[PDB]
Amino acid sequence: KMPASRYLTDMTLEEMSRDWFMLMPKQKVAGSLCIKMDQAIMDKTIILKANFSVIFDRLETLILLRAFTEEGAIVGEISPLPSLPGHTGEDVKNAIGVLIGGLEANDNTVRVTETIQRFAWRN
Amino acid sequence: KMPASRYLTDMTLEEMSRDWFMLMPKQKVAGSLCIKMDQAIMDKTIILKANFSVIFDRLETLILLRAFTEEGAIVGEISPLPSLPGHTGEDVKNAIGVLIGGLEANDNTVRVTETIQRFAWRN
Repeated sequence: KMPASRYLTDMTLEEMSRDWFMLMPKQKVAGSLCIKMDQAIMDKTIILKANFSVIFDRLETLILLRAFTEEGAIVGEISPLPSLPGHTGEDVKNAIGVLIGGLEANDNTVRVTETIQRFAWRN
Repeated sequence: KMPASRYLTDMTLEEMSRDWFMLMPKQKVAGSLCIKMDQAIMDKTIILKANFSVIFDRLETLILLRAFTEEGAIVGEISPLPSLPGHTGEDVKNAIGVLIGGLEANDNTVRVTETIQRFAWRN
């Protein structure tokens, strides 16, 4: 059987659609997720925001995660690769780890939105 | 004081961002909303989908509403005009009325998503 998914996001349409580039690229393909990070970004305050699929008041699938600075610049991204099989809850948690890890290594203050917290807390 | 807004949507990123055209335009500026409808669309099954801002598990502001056919074609839209002052709950309800009205006049079966239902029920 099949219910019919809705989407809950921390980001506005523009924040999600917006094209961005990295001065010093770094990409990892952990799980079935693509993790992008600009290694030229240092000593900034980053906020991890996300878009999740939601079935019965519960977050199910990660559609898109993006790292923003206080000024509003995209510095990182976690997104699923359509070609590969569906990502797991652990894959999402590990990806966020890799992104937070990498960003903090360049002396950045990384905080996450309650939506990512709730997702991670419940898997 | 002001709390941080999140967004709940029935539509996918593509469905929201997608550009669409009307062979027979009909546009109205009711409230602080722009109401678009293709009067060339007849004898089809329309489904009204939406994007609302959500604060404390309660829908607050309409971000975007779009009318889709069973095949997935955009036949109508309700969207706020940023230049004008914030739209009211009644403005949204009246707009949906105008859209459903106009679409049914061209012998169409118009059904709405539960998100629009909940919004309208509570204003």
